[PDB]
Amino acid sequence: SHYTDNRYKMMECIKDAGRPFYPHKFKISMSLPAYALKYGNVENGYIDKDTTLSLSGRVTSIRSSSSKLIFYDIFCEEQKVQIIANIMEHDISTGEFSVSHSEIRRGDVVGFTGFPGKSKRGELSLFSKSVVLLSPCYHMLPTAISGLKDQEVRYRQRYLDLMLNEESRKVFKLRSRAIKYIRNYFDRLGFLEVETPMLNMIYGGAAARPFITYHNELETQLYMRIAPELYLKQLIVGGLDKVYEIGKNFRNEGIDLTHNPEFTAMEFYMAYADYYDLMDLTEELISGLVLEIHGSLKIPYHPDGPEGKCIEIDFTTPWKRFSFVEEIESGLGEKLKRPLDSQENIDFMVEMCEKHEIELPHPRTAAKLLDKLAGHFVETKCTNPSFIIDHPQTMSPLAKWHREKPEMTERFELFVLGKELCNAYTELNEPLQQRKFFEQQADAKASGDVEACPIDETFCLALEHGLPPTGGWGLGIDRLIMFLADKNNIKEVILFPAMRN
Amino acid sequence: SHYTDNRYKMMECIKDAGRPFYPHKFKISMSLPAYALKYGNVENGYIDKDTTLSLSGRVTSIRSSSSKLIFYDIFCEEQKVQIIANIMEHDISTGEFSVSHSEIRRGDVVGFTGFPGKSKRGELSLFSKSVVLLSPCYHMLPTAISGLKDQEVRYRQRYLDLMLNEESRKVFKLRSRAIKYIRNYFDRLGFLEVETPMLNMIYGGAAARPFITYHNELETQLYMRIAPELYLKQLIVGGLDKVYEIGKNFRNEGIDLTHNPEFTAMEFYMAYADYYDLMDLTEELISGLVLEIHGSLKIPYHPDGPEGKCIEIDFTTPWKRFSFVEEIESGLGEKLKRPLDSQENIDFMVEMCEKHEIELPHPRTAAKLLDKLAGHFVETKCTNPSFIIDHPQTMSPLAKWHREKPEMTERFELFVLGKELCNAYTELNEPLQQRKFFEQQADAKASGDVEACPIDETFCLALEHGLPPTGGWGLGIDRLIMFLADKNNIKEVILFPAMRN
Ligand SMILES: Nc1nc2c(c(C(F)(F)F)n1)C(=O)N(C[C@@H]1CCC[C@H](C(F)(F)F)C1)C2
Ligand SMILES: Nc1nc2c(c(C(F)(F)F)n1)C(=O)N(C[C@@H]1CCC[C@H](C(F)(F)F)C1)C2
Ligand SMILES: N[C@@H](CCCC[NH3+])C(=O)O
Ligand SMILES: N[C@@H](CCCC[NH3+])C(=O)O
Repeated sequence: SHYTDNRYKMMECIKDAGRPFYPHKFKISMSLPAYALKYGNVENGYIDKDTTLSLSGRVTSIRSSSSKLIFYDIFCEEQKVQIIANIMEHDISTGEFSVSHSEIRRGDVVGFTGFPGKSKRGELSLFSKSVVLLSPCYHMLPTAISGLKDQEVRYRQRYLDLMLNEESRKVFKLRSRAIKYIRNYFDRLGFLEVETPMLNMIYGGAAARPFITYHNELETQLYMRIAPELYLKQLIVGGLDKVYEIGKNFRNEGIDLTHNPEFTAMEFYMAYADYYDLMDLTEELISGLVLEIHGSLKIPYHPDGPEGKCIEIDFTTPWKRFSFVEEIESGLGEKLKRPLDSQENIDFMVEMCEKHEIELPHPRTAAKLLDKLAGHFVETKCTNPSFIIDHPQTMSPLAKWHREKPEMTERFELFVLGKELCNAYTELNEPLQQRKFFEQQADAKASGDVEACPIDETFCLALEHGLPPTGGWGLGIDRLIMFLADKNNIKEVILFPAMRN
Repeated sequence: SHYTDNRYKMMECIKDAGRPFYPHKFKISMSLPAYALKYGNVENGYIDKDTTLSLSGRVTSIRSSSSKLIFYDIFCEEQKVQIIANIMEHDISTGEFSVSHSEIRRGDVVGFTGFPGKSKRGELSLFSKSVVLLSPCYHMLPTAISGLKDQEVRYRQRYLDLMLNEESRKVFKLRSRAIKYIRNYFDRLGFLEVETPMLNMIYGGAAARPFITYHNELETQLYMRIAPELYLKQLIVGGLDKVYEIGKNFRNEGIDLTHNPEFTAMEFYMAYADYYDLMDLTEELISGLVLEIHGSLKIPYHPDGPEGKCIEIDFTTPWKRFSFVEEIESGLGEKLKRPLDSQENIDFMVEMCEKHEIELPHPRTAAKLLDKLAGHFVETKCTNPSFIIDHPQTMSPLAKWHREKPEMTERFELFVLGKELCNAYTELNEPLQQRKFFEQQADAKASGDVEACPIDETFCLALEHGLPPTGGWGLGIDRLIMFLADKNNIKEVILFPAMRN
């Protein structure tokens, strides 16, 4: 583009001519919001020539009325302000009027000095005496996001989106608000925030494939964490009683509308809680947050974008419970075979997958067959926030056995609109079984399950030091933001999401 | 150890005998702190047989004073409570007294039921009627950390440290407190907290060697971030005006008393600030925090451990400023040669390193020679919090040129006791020079500097959209905690630090 070359040329001319070239410091008198608060209610035509103010922003508009009168719009911190540059007021010590204003283009970051007030037409304005070019824009911008080559530019160059699109800026403000709310909830319960390692010698705590890396000086290979769970439980052994962590997990898997290779998770571990206690807590925390944000527990969601259909999601507590196996058996019209991890049941589940046209997993472990069936028959029933509960042990290697139900565990997942938000259980604290389930997992891994985790002997050793009865819990913050902010694409709620190259 | 085998054997016997085996849920009447608050001031010998309470904790002591009377200490949430188990009071429906208490060992997590009050000797106590084994400890514990095989166990098995050492628990409480204080500081200034990616296609923003990894589905190699700087500055282009991030950096380098391959950094970017503004902010923030924690700006530090010498560090503002080159030239007793990146000056600086017995760097870039000299002559003068300022451009590729001093930049580092805490500058916002400095860096990388960063074209493109005059800043949280908590080893302030294997 000729535009970019010419701008570099202009800037060189400016520098060689000793005119202001990327000034180090511009001292604003106040923010534009603070300016609008102070002068926004004056009478039309008001002007205070006894007050000289410095304002700065990005130029969004340039209109000349004549050779002697120029109108700018500047924008900063969510506030627009009009600048009215009259040659009569121009401070000649900063250069000839025409020269000073010839250096300014739309998109430029500029400073102005002058007198506060309002135009006769009633527009909040600064009656300028000078202009300074602080940081030029070397590209022709559109006036809105619809003027971009394509809408993927919004993600590859988020600065453009944030520049031009208020709706985008609002998502990240809301993200901050929601996380404050969540921290505060747990802070008031006497929780302690902790940081456990993102570099792991052994990955674990989730069904996910890891990123791999290497620490050269210590000549050891490492994994990025898929979850902090195995570390956090050790803190409960250590007696910290109530801990939470909020931070990135890394999952080496495909991207789509609800997946990004890194995302923000929260986990908490609470000693002496069980999964029943955690369901109540989840309801209180999430319903509270929804209410804080929306003023109501019934909120809009647009699955197919903002001009498509609108459904209502009802966060009124208590939420529906679906029992994992029973709901699968309702869909099937007959019972799964027992034991659930028997060859008999693996075969049966394969048969049922073919019959109901469900894509089979690989490998064909009982765990992954159960997961496919739950995805078809149960997750699809979860429009309003719903708990799927009482997952089989065979797919729940870190969850404590159900106190009433054989083969099951004290686990729940929270689904909203068929997407998983939370995953929680009464924590397994018996090390003999834990070692056994880790072995079954390593066996699955060797059989080609890329989401099965290796044995962690250090974790087993920690359990041998006595983990109190404990309840644990994780939440995908980003998917939560998708619901609160009404977005159907993860890329909307992460500043710099991953993209195909 | 026979002990571990026998405990597994006991637990099997318990299960086969139908006795309580890892109960799922134990409902406490109140916390131990709450128990101490309620019954701590009763008269000696008080007992309320009309109130039955459930308490739980980890057993820290077992004294059988006779065949009929056992004294336990349990500990939980920073509170010890004595249990007095009299055969006279035992609920026989839970088993024979001797049988019930034979299942309990030091280190066990246990529940007790009984009557609140105080012993005749005046010890806060529960007069128990039952005991439940909730989670046994299968290993013989010491009573304090000095009873561990070696003191590195504290780090390889942090649960033991946290179990046994109050001072350890205090560090991580203080860590949480300090980060709350810091977030609050910036929150009240109208900052927005953000998350930028830890998986990067191009690493940048610091002198550090990166971890390397690979995203299989997108068939692309990735770096873990060494700093969020290049992303964060794009948010200022986008107009967010004030942003901070608190989160892990990853640096693939050797470990020692002040280095860990991952650590917690905070960066913030404030539009319209310069490095002068940032020095004032740093003083206010850190002096405030010190005062909050210590009740004074003068605090103790033990560089050689708790039985060694003690220095006093004085955080009284304003802090000393040392000009980088001038202080080096004072130490040398002559001037560096100009330009600073000339072959003449490289040679000179090599000569001076040999003369003053300073370990040479590899490769021998001007930047790294300057660093070694600053390490010898300037960093060593920084006992009390001190700013080193006005670093050469050649070692400061993202810092804006000094407005007065040729070849220098508007940068500072904050040092306390010769260790770096902060690094900050008036941000370079001129894309022509930025591209040039990135080229010099890539050239250094190709010459074998593993801490030099490649060119980031996407960042250059962002600068071409106009970065406002901006001030940026980073802080090593963990090193700060070392000073606040008086620890001379990074491993003290990170829950699960890296270890040689
Ligand atoms: N690759 C990937 N994987 C997951 C998620 C994401 C993303 F970007 F959408 F945020 N990307 C997510 O939100 N997930 C829900 C899980 C539901 C249960 C709790 C966990 C937890 F604990 F990690 F937060 C997340 C998976
Ligand atoms: N490998 C490594 N490197 C650094 C640090 C650490 C550790 F473990 F101590 F935390 N380990 C640290 O604290 N560093 C100070 C820097 C001082 C200036 C600001 C930066 C920043 F940006 F990361 F905050 C940290 C380096
Ligand atoms: N680690 C789980 C969340 C916590 C489960 C309960 N301990 C996950 O990533 O899904
Ligand atoms: N990225 C720097 C901190 C910020 C420097 C100022 N932009 C570091 O890691 O030391």
